[PDB]
Amino acid sequence: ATDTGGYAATAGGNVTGAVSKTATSMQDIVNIIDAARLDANGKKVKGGAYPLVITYTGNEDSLINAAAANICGQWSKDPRGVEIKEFTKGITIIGANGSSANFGIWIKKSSDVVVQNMRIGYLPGGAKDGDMIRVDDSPNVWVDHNELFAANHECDGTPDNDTTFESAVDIKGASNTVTVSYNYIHGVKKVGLDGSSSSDTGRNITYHHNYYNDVNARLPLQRGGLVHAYNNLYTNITGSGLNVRQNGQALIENNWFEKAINPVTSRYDGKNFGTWVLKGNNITKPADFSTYSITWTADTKPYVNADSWTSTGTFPTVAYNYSPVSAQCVKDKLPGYAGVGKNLATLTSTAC
Ligand SMILES: [Ca+2]
Repeated sequence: ATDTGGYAATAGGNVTGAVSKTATSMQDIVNIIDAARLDANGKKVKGGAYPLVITYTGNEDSLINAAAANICGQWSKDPRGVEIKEFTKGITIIGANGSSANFGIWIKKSSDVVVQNMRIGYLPGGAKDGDMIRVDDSPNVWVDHNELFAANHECDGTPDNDTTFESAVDIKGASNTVTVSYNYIHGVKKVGLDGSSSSDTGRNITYHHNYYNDVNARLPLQRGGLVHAYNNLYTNITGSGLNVRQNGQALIENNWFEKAINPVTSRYDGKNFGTWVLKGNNITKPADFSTYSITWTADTKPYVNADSWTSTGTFPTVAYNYSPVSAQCVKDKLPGYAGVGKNLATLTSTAC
């Protein structure tokens, strides 16, 4: 089936007529996709020649580990990323248990793409768009069960004092439907955009069952459109959490926030504040802030914090099927279903 538990509906490359290939390294993936574009006669087929499932078995722990040992030397290096440009036959990049990458995945003008079981860390090229996962002009994409990490730190002397490391899962353009789920994102300062600018508004994104720890902000930095965030575990948010801007609407349901600063907010623009519908989270009222170490701060420009913890607008009926567990259950159970090596295990109320 194609149910992603969110706005995206895709099985990626795991469809009829698909071809399975094993990639032992980054270049192997690049080579496999290149070959997947040619027909029996060596001629290119628009959108790819057939559906593809690429199982990545490479391991770049030495690169990830060396980078972690000298984080400030990363931003000035060349960015590395497997581009998935104009491949629309259906593609899946799934890492084998034990695999790892010190490069990212850049989805662009493609559709029906799935990324699973990929452990991506401490990527080089923060000053040159060295993103872990990027979804650009690509609908029906499912970023599921990955481990995206770096250091939630900003070295000095970096371009715009904001480039030590790039994003975990940036989304932009006509990536009309995307589902980001069961990802273990940690040590990331700038987690993910949902629109690249004030003018890149829209899209319907679902963030569910993601485990965020020690992340500074952008969970996501939402610009217009709809965002349904359910069953996520947000801990140690050092800057801000969901930032709803350019009149976007968010449905924040059954999440667990703890040791978070500005967990739900609308800042940095000074106008066109977005809205949120709160329900079933561990925080039910402002009295729960102290309980879960929830803190709020101000901004130089007009802003709206959920310091009242009340819905500030509405949200259309969620189109897809989804069965969220309780907030307490995500707190208790999520850390073992999210990330790589959980065999793509999903948390159901049965396990609560
Ligand atoms: Ca980026």
